[PDB]
Amino acid sequence: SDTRFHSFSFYELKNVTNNFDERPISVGGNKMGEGGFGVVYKGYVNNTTVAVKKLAALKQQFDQEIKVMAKCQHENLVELLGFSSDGDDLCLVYVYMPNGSLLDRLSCLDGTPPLSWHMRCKIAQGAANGINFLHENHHIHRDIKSANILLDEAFTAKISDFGLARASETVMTSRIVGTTAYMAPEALRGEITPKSDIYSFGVVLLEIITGLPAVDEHREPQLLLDIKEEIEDEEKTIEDYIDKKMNDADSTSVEAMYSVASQCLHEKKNKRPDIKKVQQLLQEMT
Ligand SMILES: Cc1cc(-n2ccc(C(=O)Nc3cc4cn(CCC(C)(C)O)nc4cc3C(C)(C)O)n2)ccn1
Repeated sequence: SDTRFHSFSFYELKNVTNNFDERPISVGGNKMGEGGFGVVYKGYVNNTTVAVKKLAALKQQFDQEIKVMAKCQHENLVELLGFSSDGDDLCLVYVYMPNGSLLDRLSCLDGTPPLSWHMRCKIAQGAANGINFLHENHHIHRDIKSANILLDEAFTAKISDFGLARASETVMTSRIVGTTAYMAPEALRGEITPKSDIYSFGVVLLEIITGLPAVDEHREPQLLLDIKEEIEDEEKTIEDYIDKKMNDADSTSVEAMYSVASQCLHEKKNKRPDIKKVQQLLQEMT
């Protein structure tokens, strides 16, 4: 049923994932990808396709995701269905995302067609609506990135992986977490603020425009957020960076998304727009 969280037995989860088959799902196995603290497997429970995150050799990431995802339910957030604690290895069960991650769709992994500019604008809007819900409910995601934006059967953006998420009732931490290529200057120093999630969203918007990953060792610049400087110093234009795997992009809406991305990427946290302004600006763009 869709009305309750289901506690599953480890043996049911080991069975529906073909004994946690680590061969890619594209080869006949069950591995869909891997988060920070586990591997995500495709499963079949109640005739339904599900996603199973096996936190193998943790606990803190199990009880966090259960706590955060019991409070946060929105159409632009990934839905948790249940969990497993009995047998050896902790497991988290989710509603399966038929189109995988934004990262995989932007890189056309496994033969998928490139996302149109139209689809890209709707995904940006959906992802911002999910972030707004989290911020309205005093949650800081701390790992906003294209791998953590999932796509359902209608390409509706769903923020996922709330293992590093933080509450509130500004703050500093000794244990710095996140993805360096997406992290704000203050988040790298240890500050905990929702303004850091806005910075990270700015990198995601650049990935949507360009189709380029946030970091690439064989690229100049290595870090995607550095293209903001090349465009500001008139060495390059946004036009030079627009993903060539699209046929429907128009300069005006691309420049309007770039302006939002540029504002999000301000080095001074207080000069960045809040999520409500990001939503407003992405709505005016279409
Ligand atoms: C880490 C984490 C994940 C999650 N969560 C929750 C749901 C899902 C989910 O369903 N995820 C994926 C589905 C995929 C489908 N496909 C097939 C695509 C096709 C046929 C078009 O090629 N590929 C995929 C890849 C992924 C991955 C694993 C990458 O997100 N993940 C939650 C909490 N934390």
